[PDB]
Amino acid sequence: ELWAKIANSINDINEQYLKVYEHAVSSYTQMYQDFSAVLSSLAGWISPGGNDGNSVKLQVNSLKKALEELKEKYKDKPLYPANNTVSQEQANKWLTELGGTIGKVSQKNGGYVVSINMTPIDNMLKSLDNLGGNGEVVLDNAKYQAWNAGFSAEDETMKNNLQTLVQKYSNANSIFDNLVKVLSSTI
Amino acid sequence: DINEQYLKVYEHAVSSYTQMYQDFSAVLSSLAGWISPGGNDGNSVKLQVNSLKKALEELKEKYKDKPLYPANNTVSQEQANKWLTELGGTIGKVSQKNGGYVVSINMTPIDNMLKSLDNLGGNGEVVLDNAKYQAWNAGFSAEDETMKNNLQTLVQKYSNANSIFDNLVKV
Repeated sequence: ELWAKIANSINDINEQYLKVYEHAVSSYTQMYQDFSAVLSSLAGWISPGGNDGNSVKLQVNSLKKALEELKEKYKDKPLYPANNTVSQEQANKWLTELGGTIGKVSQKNGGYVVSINMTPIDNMLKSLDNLGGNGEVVLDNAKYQAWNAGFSAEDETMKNNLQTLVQKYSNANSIFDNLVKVLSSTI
Repeated sequence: DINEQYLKVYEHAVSSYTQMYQDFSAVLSSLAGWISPGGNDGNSVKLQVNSLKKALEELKEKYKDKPLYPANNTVSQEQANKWLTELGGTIGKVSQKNGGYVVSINMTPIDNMLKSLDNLGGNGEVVLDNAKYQAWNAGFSAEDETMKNNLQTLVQKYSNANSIFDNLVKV
Protein backbone atom coordinates (compact mmCIF):
# COMPACT_ATOMS: atom_id res chain seq x y z
CA GLU A 1 0.00 0.00 0.00
CA LEU A 2 2.30 2.73 1.31
CA TRP A 3 5.30 0.44 1.11
CA ALA A 4 5.11 0.74 -2.66
CA LYS A 5 6.53 4.19 -2.00
CA ILE A 6 9.41 2.58 -0.11
CA ALA A 7 9.95 0.02 -2.86
CA ASN A 8 10.19 2.85 -5.38
CA SER A 9 12.50 4.98 -3.25
CA ILE A 10 14.86 2.06 -2.59
CA ASN A 11 14.93 1.09 -6.25
CA ASP A 12 15.77 4.69 -7.22
CA ILE A 13 18.67 4.80 -4.74
CA ASN A 14 19.87 1.52 -6.26
CA GLU A 15 19.66 3.12 -9.70
CA GLN A 16 21.30 6.44 -8.92
CA TYR A 17 23.88 5.27 -6.41
CA LEU A 18 24.70 1.55 -6.23
CA LYS A 19 24.39 0.76 -9.95
CA VAL A 20 26.77 3.64 -10.73
CA TYR A 21 29.35 2.09 -8.42
CA GLU A 22 28.81 -1.36 -9.93
CA HIS A 23 29.42 0.02 -13.42
CA ALA A 24 32.51 2.01 -12.43
CA VAL A 25 34.09 -1.11 -10.83
CA SER A 26 33.26 -3.20 -13.89
CA SER A 27 34.80 -0.67 -16.33
CA TYR A 28 37.97 -0.19 -14.30
CA THR A 29 38.37 -3.92 -13.70
CA GLN A 30 38.15 -4.57 -17.44
CA MET A 31 40.86 -1.97 -18.05
CA TYR A 32 43.04 -3.47 -15.29
CA GLN A 33 42.64 -7.01 -16.75
CA ASP A 34 43.87 -5.67 -20.09
CA PHE A 35 46.74 -3.82 -18.34
CA SER A 36 47.64 -7.07 -16.49
CA ALA A 37 47.84 -8.75 -19.92
CA VAL A 38 50.45 -6.15 -20.92
CA LEU A 39 52.39 -6.83 -17.71
CA SER A 40 52.22 -10.56 -18.40
CA SER A 41 53.85 -9.93 -21.78
CA LEU A 42 56.72 -7.83 -20.43
CA ALA A 43 59.01 -10.66 -19.28
CA GLY A 44 59.04 -11.89 -22.90
CA TRP A 45 60.12 -8.41 -24.08
CA ILE A 46 63.13 -8.51 -21.76
CA SER A 47 66.36 -10.43 -22.42
CA PRO A 48 69.98 -10.33 -21.28
CA GLY A 49 72.23 -7.67 -22.81
CA GLY A 50 75.65 -8.64 -24.17
CA ASN A 51 79.32 -7.58 -23.84
CA ASP A 52 79.36 -8.69 -20.76
CA GLY A 53 77.64 -9.08 -18.52
CA ASN A 54 75.54 -6.53 -16.57
CA SER A 55 72.89 -5.29 -19.10
CA VAL A 56 69.27 -5.62 -20.31
CA LYS A 57 67.72 -5.65 -23.78
CA LEU A 58 64.17 -4.22 -23.92
CA GLN A 59 61.72 -4.44 -26.87
CA VAL A 60 60.55 -0.91 -26.09
CA ASN A 61 58.56 -0.90 -29.38
CA SER A 62 56.45 -3.94 -28.55
CA LEU A 63 55.79 -2.46 -25.10
CA LYS A 64 54.83 0.96 -26.49
CA LYS A 65 52.39 -0.56 -28.97
CA ALA A 66 50.72 -2.62 -26.23
CA LEU A 67 50.33 0.45 -23.99
CA GLU A 68 49.03 2.57 -26.87
CA GLU A 69 46.36 0.02 -27.78
CA LEU A 70 45.30 -0.20 -24.12
CA LYS A 71 44.76 3.55 -24.07
CA GLU A 72 42.78 3.56 -27.35
CA LYS A 73 40.51 0.73 -26.25
CA TYR A 74 39.48 2.64 -23.13
CA LYS A 75 39.01 6.10 -24.68
CA ASP A 76 35.24 5.89 -25.10
CA LYS A 77 34.62 3.55 -22.16
CA PRO A 78 33.66 5.76 -19.23
CA LEU A 79 33.54 4.89 -15.56
CA TYR A 80 30.28 6.89 -15.63
CA PRO A 81 27.73 7.01 -16.92
CA ALA A 82 27.12 3.64 -18.62
CA ASN A 83 24.96 5.21 -21.32
CA ASN A 84 24.65 8.66 -22.86
CA THR A 85 26.15 11.56 -20.90
CA VAL A 86 25.50 13.94 -17.99
CA SER A 87 26.13 17.57 -17.02
CA GLN A 88 29.56 18.96 -16.17
CA GLU A 89 28.50 19.45 -12.55
CA GLN A 90 26.97 15.98 -12.48
CA ALA A 91 30.28 14.43 -13.60
CA ASN A 92 32.26 16.42 -11.02
CA LYS A 93 30.15 15.18 -8.13
CA TRP A 94 30.77 11.59 -9.20
CA LEU A 95 34.45 12.34 -9.83
CA THR A 96 34.65 13.40 -6.16
CA GLU A 97 32.76 10.33 -4.99
CA LEU A 98 35.10 8.05 -6.95
CA GLY A 99 38.35 10.02 -6.62
CA GLY A 100 40.63 12.03 -8.94
CA THR A 101 43.14 9.17 -8.91
CA ILE A 102 40.62 6.81 -10.56
CA GLY A 103 38.70 9.11 -12.91
CA LYS A 104 38.85 12.15 -15.11
CA VAL A 105 35.97 14.45 -16.08
CA SER A 106 35.95 14.55 -19.88
CA GLN A 107 33.83 16.13 -22.61
CA LYS A 108 31.68 13.91 -24.86
CA ASN A 109 29.04 14.94 -27.40
CA GLY A 110 26.57 17.33 -25.77
CA GLY A 111 27.70 16.45 -22.25
CA TYR A 112 30.30 15.10 -19.84
CA VAL A 113 31.40 11.67 -18.58
CA VAL A 114 33.87 10.57 -15.93
CA SER A 115 36.45 8.70 -18.05
CA ILE A 116 39.17 6.36 -16.77
CA ASN A 117 42.21 8.38 -15.63
CA MET A 118 44.90 7.01 -17.97
CA THR A 119 47.68 9.17 -16.54
CA PRO A 120 49.71 6.21 -15.28
CA ILE A 121 49.77 4.86 -18.86
CA ASP A 122 50.58 8.34 -20.10
CA ASN A 123 53.54 8.39 -17.73
CA MET A 124 54.76 5.00 -18.99
CA LEU A 125 54.64 6.05 -22.62
CA LYS A 126 56.68 9.19 -21.89
CA SER A 127 59.57 7.34 -20.21
CA LEU A 128 59.67 4.86 -23.04
CA ASP A 129 60.10 7.77 -25.38
CA ASN A 130 63.16 9.01 -23.45
CA LEU A 131 65.15 5.67 -24.18
CA GLY A 132 65.48 6.36 -26.95
CA GLY A 133 63.26 4.31 -29.18
CA ASN A 134 62.22 1.63 -30.88
CA GLY A 135 62.62 -1.86 -29.46
CA GLU A 136 65.73 -3.35 -29.30
CA VAL A 137 67.29 -0.99 -26.80
CA VAL A 138 70.09 -2.08 -24.54
CA LEU A 139 70.18 -0.55 -21.10
CA ASP A 140 73.00 -0.78 -18.58
CA ASN A 141 71.97 -1.99 -15.11
CA ALA A 142 71.60 1.35 -13.36
CA LYS A 143 69.65 2.85 -16.30
CA TYR A 144 67.25 -0.09 -16.50
CA GLN A 145 66.79 -0.10 -12.73
CA ALA A 146 65.92 3.60 -12.95
CA TRP A 147 63.44 3.21 -15.79
CA ASN A 148 61.90 0.30 -13.88
CA ALA A 149 61.43 2.08 -10.54
CA GLY A 150 59.24 4.58 -12.41
CA PHE A 151 57.31 1.96 -14.44
CA SER A 152 56.65 -0.15 -11.31
CA ALA A 153 55.38 2.96 -9.59
CA GLU A 154 52.75 3.31 -12.29
CA ASP A 155 51.79 -0.38 -12.21
CA GLU A 156 51.34 -0.31 -8.42
CA THR A 157 49.34 2.91 -8.62
CA MET A 158 46.77 1.34 -10.94
CA LYS A 159 46.67 -1.73 -8.69
CA ASN A 160 45.99 0.44 -5.65
CA ASN A 161 43.28 2.31 -7.52
CA LEU A 162 41.38 -0.91 -8.34
CA GLN A 163 41.69 -2.22 -4.76
CA THR A 164 40.43 1.06 -3.26
CA LEU A 165 37.59 1.35 -5.80
CA VAL A 166 36.46 -2.12 -4.73
CA GLN A 167 36.73 -1.27 -1.03
CA LYS A 168 34.73 1.90 -1.69
CA TYR A 169 32.12 -0.11 -3.58
CA SER A 170 32.11 -2.59 -0.72
CA ASN A 171 31.23 0.38 1.48
CA ALA A 172 28.40 1.63 -0.77
CA ASN A 173 26.88 -1.86 -0.55
CA SER A 174 26.78 -1.60 3.26
CA ILE A 175 25.47 1.96 3.15
CA PHE A 176 22.65 0.91 0.82
CA ASP A 177 21.61 -2.18 2.79
CA ASN A 178 21.60 0.02 5.89
CA LEU A 179 19.25 2.55 4.25
CA VAL A 180 17.12 -0.29 2.89
CA LYS A 181 16.55 -1.23 6.53
CA VAL A 182 15.93 2.31 7.79
CA LEU A 183 13.20 2.66 5.18
CA SER A 184 11.55 -0.69 5.82
CA SER A 185 11.39 0.34 9.48
CA THR A 186 8.87 2.98 8.47
CA ILE A 187 6.49 0.02 8.30
CA ASP B 1 12.95 -7.43 -9.62
CA ILE B 2 15.02 -9.91 -7.71
CA ASN B 3 13.72 -13.42 -7.21
CA GLU B 4 14.32 -16.39 -4.97
CA GLN B 5 15.77 -17.78 -8.17
CA TYR B 6 17.93 -14.80 -9.07
CA LEU B 7 19.69 -15.53 -5.77
CA LYS B 8 20.13 -19.22 -6.57
CA VAL B 9 22.10 -18.06 -9.62
CA TYR B 10 24.31 -15.67 -7.64
CA GLU B 11 24.96 -18.15 -4.81
CA HIS B 12 26.18 -20.81 -7.23
CA ALA B 13 28.37 -18.33 -9.15
CA VAL B 14 29.87 -17.06 -5.90
CA SER B 15 30.51 -20.62 -4.72
CA SER B 16 32.16 -21.65 -8.00
CA TYR B 17 34.55 -18.67 -8.28
CA THR B 18 35.38 -18.88 -4.55
CA GLN B 19 36.37 -22.52 -4.90
CA MET B 20 38.46 -21.75 -7.98
CA TYR B 21 40.31 -19.00 -6.12
CA GLN B 22 40.92 -21.26 -3.09
CA ASP B 23 42.55 -23.75 -5.41
CA PHE B 24 44.62 -20.95 -6.94
CA SER B 25 45.73 -19.98 -3.43
CA ALA B 26 46.95 -23.55 -2.93
CA VAL B 27 49.21 -22.82 -5.88
CA LEU B 28 50.43 -19.64 -4.15
CA SER B 29 51.26 -21.86 -1.13
CA SER B 30 53.71 -23.81 -3.31
CA LEU B 31 55.27 -20.89 -5.14
CA ALA B 32 58.17 -19.90 -2.87
CA GLY B 33 59.17 -23.53 -2.90
CA TRP B 34 59.51 -23.35 -6.71
CA ILE B 35 61.84 -20.37 -6.40
CA SER B 36 65.51 -20.73 -5.40
CA PRO B 37 69.00 -19.22 -5.52
CA GLY B 38 70.14 -19.87 -9.12
CA GLY B 39 73.17 -18.97 -11.26
CA ASN B 40 75.35 -20.10 -9.97
CA ASP B 41 77.45 -17.05 -10.76
CA GLY B 42 75.59 -13.75 -10.64
CA ASN B 43 72.44 -12.20 -9.29
CA SER B 44 69.64 -14.60 -10.25
CA VAL B 45 66.93 -17.02 -9.18
CA LYS B 46 65.76 -20.34 -10.57
CA LEU B 47 62.08 -20.97 -11.18
CA GLN B 48 60.56 -24.43 -11.54
CA VAL B 49 58.51 -23.35 -14.56
CA ASN B 50 57.41 -26.92 -15.24
CA SER B 51 55.92 -27.50 -11.75
CA LEU B 52 54.04 -24.17 -11.71
CA LYS B 53 52.72 -24.66 -15.29
CA LYS B 54 51.44 -28.08 -14.28
CA ALA B 55 49.61 -26.68 -11.27
CA LEU B 56 48.00 -23.93 -13.37
CA GLU B 57 46.98 -26.22 -16.25
CA GLU B 58 45.37 -28.53 -13.66
CA LEU B 59 43.38 -25.70 -12.11
CA LYS B 60 42.12 -24.77 -15.59
CA GLU B 61 41.22 -28.41 -16.36
CA LYS B 62 39.30 -28.70 -13.12
CA TYR B 63 36.99 -25.73 -13.68
CA LYS B 64 36.60 -26.19 -17.44
CA ASP B 65 33.16 -27.74 -16.94
CA LYS B 66 32.14 -25.90 -13.79
CA PRO B 67 30.36 -22.81 -15.12
CA LEU B 68 29.16 -19.87 -13.04
CA TYR B 69 25.77 -20.08 -14.82
CA PRO B 70 23.84 -22.14 -15.19
CA ALA B 71 24.83 -24.84 -12.71
CA ASN B 72 22.93 -27.58 -14.51
CA ASN B 73 21.67 -26.86 -18.07
CA THR B 74 22.45 -24.48 -20.99
CA VAL B 75 20.86 -21.33 -22.44
CA SER B 76 20.74 -19.12 -25.53
CA GLN B 77 23.69 -16.92 -26.38
CA GLU B 78 21.56 -13.85 -25.71
CA GLN B 79 20.48 -15.08 -22.28
CA ALA B 80 24.05 -16.07 -21.33
CA ASN B 81 25.29 -12.63 -22.46
CA LYS B 82 22.60 -11.09 -20.29
CA TRP B 83 23.84 -12.85 -17.17
CA LEU B 84 27.47 -12.10 -18.05
CA THR B 85 26.53 -8.42 -17.99
CA GLU B 86 24.61 -8.91 -14.77
CA LEU B 87 27.57 -10.50 -12.94
CA GLY B 88 30.06 -7.69 -13.56
CA GLY B 89 31.10 -8.91 -17.01
CA THR B 90 34.74 -9.56 -16.02
CA ILE B 91 34.36 -12.67 -13.85
CA GLY B 92 32.75 -14.81 -16.56
CA LYS B 93 33.02 -15.64 -20.24
CA VAL B 94 30.23 -16.83 -22.57
CA SER B 95 31.15 -20.23 -23.97
CA GLN B 96 29.52 -22.99 -26.01
CA LYS B 97 28.24 -26.03 -24.14
CA ASN B 98 26.49 -28.97 -25.83
CA GLY B 99 23.53 -27.43 -27.65
CA GLY B 100 23.54 -23.94 -26.09
CA TYR B 101 25.65 -21.55 -24.00
CA VAL B 102 26.86 -20.99 -20.47
CA VAL B 103 28.69 -18.30 -18.51
CA SER B 104 32.03 -20.01 -17.77
CA ILE B 105 34.54 -18.83 -15.14
CA ASN B 106 36.84 -16.35 -16.95
CA MET B 107 40.21 -18.12 -16.96
CA THR B 108 41.97 -15.38 -18.92
CA PRO B 109 44.20 -14.46 -15.91
CA ILE B 110 45.42 -18.08 -15.70
CA ASP B 111 45.95 -18.31 -19.50
CA ASN B 112 48.01 -15.13 -19.34
CA MET B 113 50.07 -16.58 -16.50
CA LEU B 114 50.62 -19.64 -18.67
CA LYS B 115 51.62 -17.64 -21.74
CA SER B 116 54.12 -15.69 -19.69
CA LEU B 117 55.65 -18.92 -18.41
CA ASP B 118 56.08 -19.90 -22.08
CA ASN B 119 57.88 -16.60 -22.70
CA LEU B 120 60.29 -18.11 -20.19
CA GLY B 121 61.45 -20.70 -22.71
CA GLY B 122 62.71 -23.85 -21.01
CA ASN B 123 59.95 -26.34 -20.30
CA GLY B 124 62.19 -27.00 -17.31
CA GLU B 125 63.97 -24.79 -14.83
CA VAL B 126 64.69 -21.27 -16.01
CA VAL B 127 67.19 -18.82 -14.55
CA LEU B 128 65.92 -15.27 -14.11
CA ASP B 129 68.07 -12.23 -13.44
CA ASN B 130 66.56 -9.33 -11.48
CA ALA B 131 65.06 -7.54 -14.50
CA LYS B 132 63.36 -10.63 -15.83
CA TYR B 133 62.22 -11.90 -12.40
CA GLN B 134 60.68 -8.54 -11.49
CA ALA B 135 58.91 -8.42 -14.86
CA TRP B 136 57.54 -11.97 -14.43
CA ASN B 137 56.36 -11.29 -10.87
CA ALA B 138 54.69 -7.95 -11.75
CA GLY B 139 52.61 -9.73 -14.39
CA PHE B 140 51.79 -12.81 -12.28
CA SER B 141 50.77 -10.75 -9.28
CA ALA B 142 48.65 -8.46 -11.46
CA GLU B 143 46.70 -11.47 -12.84
CA ASP B 144 46.27 -12.69 -9.24
CA GLU B 145 44.90 -9.26 -8.20
CA THR B 146 42.44 -9.39 -11.09
CA MET B 147 40.93 -12.64 -9.72
CA LYS B 148 40.97 -11.42 -6.13
CA ASN B 149 39.11 -8.22 -6.97
CA ASN B 150 36.65 -10.13 -9.21
CA LEU B 151 35.81 -12.38 -6.22
CA GLN B 152 35.36 -9.50 -3.78
CA THR B 153 33.06 -7.65 -6.19
CA LEU B 154 30.85 -10.66 -6.86
CA VAL B 155 30.65 -11.41 -3.14
CA GLN B 156 29.49 -7.83 -2.56
CA LYS B 157 26.87 -8.21 -5.31
CA TYR B 158 25.56 -11.39 -3.69
CA SER B 159 25.47 -9.76 -0.25
CA ASN B 160 23.41 -6.88 -1.62
CA ALA B 161 20.92 -9.11 -3.46
CA ASN B 162 20.48 -11.20 -0.32
CA SER B 163 19.85 -8.10 1.80
CA ILE B 164 17.24 -6.67 -0.52
CA PHE B 165 15.55 -10.10 -0.49
CA ASP B 166 15.48 -10.58 3.27
CA ASN B 167 13.92 -7.17 3.81
CA LEU B 168 11.44 -6.97 0.87
CA VAL B 169 10.14 -10.47 1.65
CA LYS B 170 9.87 -9.96 5.31
CA VAL B 171 7.86 -6.80 4.72
